[PDB]
Amino acid sequence: RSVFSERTEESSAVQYFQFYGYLSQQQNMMQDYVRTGTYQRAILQNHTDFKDKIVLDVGCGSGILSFFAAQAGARKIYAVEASTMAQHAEVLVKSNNLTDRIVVIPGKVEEVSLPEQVDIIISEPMGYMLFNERMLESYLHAKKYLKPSGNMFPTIGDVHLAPFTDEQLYMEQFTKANFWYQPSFHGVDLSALRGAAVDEYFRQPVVDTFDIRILMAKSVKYTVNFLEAKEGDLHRIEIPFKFHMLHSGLVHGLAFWFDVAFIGSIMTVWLSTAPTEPLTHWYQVRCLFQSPLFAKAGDTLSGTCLLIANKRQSYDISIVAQVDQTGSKSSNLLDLKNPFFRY
Amino acid sequence: SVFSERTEESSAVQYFQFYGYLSQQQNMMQDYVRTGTYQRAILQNHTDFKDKIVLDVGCGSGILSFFAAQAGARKIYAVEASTMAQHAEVLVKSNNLTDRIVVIPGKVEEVSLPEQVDIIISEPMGYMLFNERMLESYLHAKKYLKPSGNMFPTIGDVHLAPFTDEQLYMEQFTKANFWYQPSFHGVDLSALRGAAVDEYFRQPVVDTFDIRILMAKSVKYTVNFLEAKEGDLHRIEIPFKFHMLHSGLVHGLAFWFDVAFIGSIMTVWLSTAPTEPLTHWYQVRCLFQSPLFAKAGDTLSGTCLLIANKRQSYDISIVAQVDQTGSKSSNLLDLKNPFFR
Amino acid sequence: SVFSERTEESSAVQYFQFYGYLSQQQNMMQDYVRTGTYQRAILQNHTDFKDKIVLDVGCGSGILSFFAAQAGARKIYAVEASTMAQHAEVLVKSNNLTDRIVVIPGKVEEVSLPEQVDIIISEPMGYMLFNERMLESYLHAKKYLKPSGNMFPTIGDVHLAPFTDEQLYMEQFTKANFWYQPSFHGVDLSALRGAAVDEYFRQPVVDTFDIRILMAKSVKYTVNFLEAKEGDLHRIEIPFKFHMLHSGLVHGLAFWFDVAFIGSIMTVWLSTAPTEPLTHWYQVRCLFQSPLFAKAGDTLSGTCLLIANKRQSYDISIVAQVDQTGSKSSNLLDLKNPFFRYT
Amino acid sequence: SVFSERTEESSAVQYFQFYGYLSQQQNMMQDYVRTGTYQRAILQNHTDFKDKIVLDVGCGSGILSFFAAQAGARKIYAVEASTMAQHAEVLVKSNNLTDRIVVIPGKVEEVSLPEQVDIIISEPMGYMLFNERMLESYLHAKKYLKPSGNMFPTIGDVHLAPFTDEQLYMEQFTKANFWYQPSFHGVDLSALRGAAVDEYFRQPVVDTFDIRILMAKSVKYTVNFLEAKEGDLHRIEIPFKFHMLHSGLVHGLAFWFDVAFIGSIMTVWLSTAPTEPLTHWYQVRCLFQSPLFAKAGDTLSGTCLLIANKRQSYDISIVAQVDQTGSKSSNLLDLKNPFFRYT
Ligand SMILES: COCn1cc(CN(CC[C@@H](N)C(=O)O)C[C@H]2O[C@@H](n3cnc4c(N)ncnc43)[C@H](O)[C@@H]2O)c(N)nc1=O
Ligand SMILES: COCn1cc(CN(CC[C@@H](N)C(=O)O)C[C@H]2O[C@@H](n3cnc4c(N)ncnc43)[C@H](O)[C@@H]2O)c(N)nc1=O
Ligand SMILES: Nc1ncnc2c1ncn2[C@@H]1O[C@H](CSCC[C@H]([NH3+])C(=O)O)[C@@H](O)[C@H]1O
Ligand SMILES: Nc1ncnc2c1ncn2[C@@H]1O[C@H](CSCC[C@H]([NH3+])C(=O)O)[C@@H](O)[C@H]1O
Repeated sequence: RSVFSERTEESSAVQYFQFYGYLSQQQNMMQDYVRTGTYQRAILQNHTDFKDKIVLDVGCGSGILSFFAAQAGARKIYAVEASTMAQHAEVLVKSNNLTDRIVVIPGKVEEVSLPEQVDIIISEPMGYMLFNERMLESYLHAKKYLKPSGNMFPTIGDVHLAPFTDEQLYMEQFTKANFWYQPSFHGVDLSALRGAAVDEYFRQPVVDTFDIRILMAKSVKYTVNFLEAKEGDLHRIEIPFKFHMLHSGLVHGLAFWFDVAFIGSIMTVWLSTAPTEPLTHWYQVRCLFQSPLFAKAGDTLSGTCLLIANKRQSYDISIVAQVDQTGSKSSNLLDLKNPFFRY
Repeated sequence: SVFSERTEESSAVQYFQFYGYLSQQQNMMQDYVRTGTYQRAILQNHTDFKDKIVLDVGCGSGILSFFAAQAGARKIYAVEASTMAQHAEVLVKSNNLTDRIVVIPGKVEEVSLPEQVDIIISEPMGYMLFNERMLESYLHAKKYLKPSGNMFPTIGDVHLAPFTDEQLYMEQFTKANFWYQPSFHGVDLSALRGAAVDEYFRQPVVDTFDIRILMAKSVKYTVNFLEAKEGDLHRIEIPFKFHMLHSGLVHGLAFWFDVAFIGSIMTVWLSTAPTEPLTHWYQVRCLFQSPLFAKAGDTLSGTCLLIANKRQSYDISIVAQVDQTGSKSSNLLDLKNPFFR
Repeated sequence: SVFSERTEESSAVQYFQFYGYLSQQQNMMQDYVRTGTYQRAILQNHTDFKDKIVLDVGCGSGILSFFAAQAGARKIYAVEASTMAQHAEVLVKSNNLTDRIVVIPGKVEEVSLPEQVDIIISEPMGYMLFNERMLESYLHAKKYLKPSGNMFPTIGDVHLAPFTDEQLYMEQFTKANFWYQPSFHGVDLSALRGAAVDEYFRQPVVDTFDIRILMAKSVKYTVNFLEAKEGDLHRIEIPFKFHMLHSGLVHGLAFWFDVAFIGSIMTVWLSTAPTEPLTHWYQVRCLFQSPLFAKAGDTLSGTCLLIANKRQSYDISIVAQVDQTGSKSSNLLDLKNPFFRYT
Repeated sequence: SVFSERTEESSAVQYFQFYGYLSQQQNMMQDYVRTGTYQRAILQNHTDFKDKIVLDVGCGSGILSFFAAQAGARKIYAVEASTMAQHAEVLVKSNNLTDRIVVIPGKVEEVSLPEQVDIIISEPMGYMLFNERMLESYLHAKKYLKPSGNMFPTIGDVHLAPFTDEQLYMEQFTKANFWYQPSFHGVDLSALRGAAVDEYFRQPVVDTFDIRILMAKSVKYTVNFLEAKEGDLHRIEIPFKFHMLHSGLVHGLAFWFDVAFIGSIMTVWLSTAPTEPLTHWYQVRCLFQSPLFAKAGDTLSGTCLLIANKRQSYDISIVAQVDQTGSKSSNLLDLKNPFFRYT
């Protein structure tokens, strides 16, 4: 089998590539000006990294990044795409008179064969919390086509996590779960399922944005170097943390966001999804605790955020956190595949 | 005596100690709606007092007896069980009414009066009207009432109505979920979560609210003090059938009460409804542990059962259902330990 | 099984995961019209349930089976294919009804019932009535129905009506014209504008509307669940002849549906019509690619052909013409991927 | 028993009913300073608990016994007189510590413990430290303490200090002057004005205040729980001689208290001082009937005599004089019925 199939449930792959086969979704990604513009800036301002070079675009979709590479003077670009969007990319390559420079290769990057090794790999494989969709693994897998001296755009990825307080959000989810608390819904006693319901709602990472004032400690950083990492490194991601609490209050969970860096020869360009930066279509992600932890300012909040890759192109998240001064511990399970889009 | 038989000593001690404080008397006296309405009911029905023999059940500072004196009563027996009776006597003397107000120290169930009275005055209303169980003392005092004599107040109406207030609900649920946490300073409290919910939701909420939270016109339960007997208040069964005017979550039942002084010249009402100026009685709300969903036009039916206990209060049982769907709620409350919000 | 042959693995997995969530069951349960009307239909026809054998096809949380129990059913077989079946089992135990409700995990096409039933209950309706193809499971279950048996619901009416909505129509070109720009970050996107238009118009629109946009009395197509077979729903041909009540441009066809519970005591209706309180089904509108002009009194005639596909949905083919002018329009829609427009 | 001999039954009923409420236990438990400092004192002195026999006097919810268990205690006898004992028993079971914690329902003066203990833990402090008279139970429990055994807390300090607060003083007369009107609804109430003043001044005021109202360093009275007998708390005579730091009118005495946990590893202090974060004990102020003028450098001397009564509280007798001027004032207060002024 291919590396993709061996790690991916068929149902998930079918659904996944059907999602990206729609022009409306491509439009949605393209209209994220921060993203699209920052990519174009990272590529054009490092034009020497592309000038007369061989390029691989992993998961090119409509092909916009391959066009940026073409603008930067790349002589040959292999644009790999597994969804049917590949046909639409071909249309744009012809209508933009770039048939001699951009070559669409339909299929999964783990299964196609490229005619030659490339000087640089470009891609946008970041999902929610950076790791959702497991496309970073495809990105890393594609390094089998990278020359020894090769480069990756983006080059590194930073995941930031920080504790937050937000009673409204907490109560908003708790209210949804308490439906299953009723002893007589149309005469039916549902309460025996309330535990299972709370679990289910709190299993949902919350995707949306927020005021930075809800953050109770400076973030902890976890970095993935795309030039150095291997695929298998992402099957199990262990992020330890030790927060020094800047404010007193209830910690309702952990907030996540990510930065990527295009480390080019001319300059390094950053693409950030932090809540201190303009909103992107990645927003930010929050994992709620079923029971918040009370912490005093100056306390230490320690524990681990554990990501286990599953066959549905996503991760099982286990977060365990503890207030060191009191031993108050919280353990939580989340399913990154199924988030709650709150925005 | 009837009083001691139905009352635990500990409760009685705490109860009469409470009313022995001048500050509390000041509190009741500075409720202007209450005091003014009482004075109005007595003075505008002055003929019901003119040259009459009066009994004041639980006179406290004696203010109602002074109102009776202002209206021309010939002799007023002011019975008071707390030490406040001493202070009432001081005021009787300093107001030169020794010939018209006679203070009787002791419980109305135990003291001896020299004669029968033409009219009984008292202010025995508690939270939900019935808290403190003083209405029974008031009814008990009718053994001193001449056959056609009168009662001030004459009747009392308890009003019930369903309400929606998720803020209140979640405010209490938040308090109970403290006992939900699996690691408080490392200790798992969750096994007590149920007991915590029960305790918190047993508490009637005393406070006021905007009338728009009411989802149906109130149902009325009436006690006629002229006809009622003491024993009638031992077990109070209030059936209700609400016709829902609004759709939404019913979080519980709101209670308040009116009393009427049905005098010969006019009927004067004293009201604690949320549509009227606030009194020191406020209003009382009983929460359901789980709210009931109802659409407008539905009927909410059930029973409110009040059982008198030896702690001078009531055990409250509320059973309610949305008839159209069978959605049912049952709740037990302890009027003894309310939440003053 | 009959189910597996008519359903792609990929679609079935996503489908039963969807219904495995308590929140989704809750969403259906909190539709008061839906749930209350089912309860009302069952309880007010208690003679159809008193001491009877009942089958609940796709019981979900088990709510309809509890309604059957409230009506006095002797035995209810509650069949459920998703993982919700266990939660249903929990509720049966905690409601002390284990001696009357038997939860059978699995597809109704694959499980075996120990005996024949007197009545079948189910809520198999999707958008436009037919979406999700669960009506076929409902009909398939009649192999367990006594010759005497009844179906709750008994019949289903799909209503079609022509509408005018200039804003909805123009919205499609407004969204698609994103691609009609010669230099999006230096890329000429215009060659995909046509494909983007096609994509938007293939989407049935889910939401509600003011009834004044309807330009003719609806045409009705009826399925009698007592008489129909599974195969009858593989190819559904709905001819129509609308007599225009208003003059104007016809932008497409609006769809909604009613079902009726024809019991021994009374008939109870559940309607999702735009004249009734909103339900979670809303209404569905299929646009014409080219609007048709009609004067009041003119006739709009044609056909709506629904062809079942293995993605548990239908390919919708609509052809319409104004008989007085001969001016014609078409459209092909994919009911599996509707556009949820409601806000 | 010793308890009944010193306690009126009505008061005892009221007292244990109060602590039978989960809300009251929660009130004490959510005091982070109190609870955190107990936990800290116990855990940081783990050698005082490891494999030891512990007695928890008035365990309430059992929170301190769990701390003793966290510190490695071999066996903990948790004695509790109210109905909270059953709830503590539940938590012991649900926290799997039935082999380490034994809940004993009943009064510590009445129950039978099987063996002597190495250390006694308790939180028996009331307002002004001594209110509720539970410290005597704590000391009484030493009949179960091995010689050389320890007490947590080990000592208790009550602090007294003179204060100025013109607002607080005038307030008593503002409230009592309600009665000083010749026609309240036609009634001359003035004859009760003196009695009203007396009543207000007998009430110790419970609430907090700005430390700038304090006019001299506090005088400290220390009870060593390892050395003291219960009978030592029946008549507590606190002489004082304040060296005035500020000039002005002294309106009364402010009270607060500290306890110290003197362990083998370290001493941990729990303070309810007005210089520390607020606790549920707040502080207590007792007024003089007549304020005393004092110049900075003067000495204010006298006595605070606390006399235990059968209502689980004290009659407070304060006599004070400005030594340089001979100006004298006194007050007699009823600690059982304090005025909760805090807002
Ligand atoms: C929705 O929110 C934004 N977003 C975007 C992306 C990236 N996108 C699209 C980017 C691309 N269209 C462009 O324009 O750069 C993924 C694209 O890559 C394709 N793809 C994925 N795994 C593949 C594989 N093994 N082999 C070949 N192609 C593969 C897939 O079909 C898409 O066309 C993401 N990872 N998470 C997100 O949340
Ligand atoms: C929370 O709100 C306050 N509140 C106030 C009152 C009224 N007050 C004073 C009434 C009168 N002094 C006036 O001034 O109106 C009651 C007075 O009645 C006395 N009393 C009670 N049972 C007695 C008995 N068997 N024998 C003799 N005296 C008895 C008791 O000692 C008080 O002094 C009330 N009934 N319900 C309330 O809720
Ligand atoms: N062929 C099938 N066999 C068994 N269950 C099915 C089948 N097709 C759909 N279902 C289930 O049928 C349910 C339809 S949703 C209706 C749920 C529930 N009866 C209620 O009235 O609230 C979903 O829970 C599906 O998982
Ligand atoms: N003589 C006594 N014997 C047993 N328990 C008592 C006695 N006097 C008071 N108590 C209880 O002691 C507790 C004091 S409150 C402290 C509770 C708990 N140890 C904590 O630290 O949170 C209350 O639960 C009282 O009921």
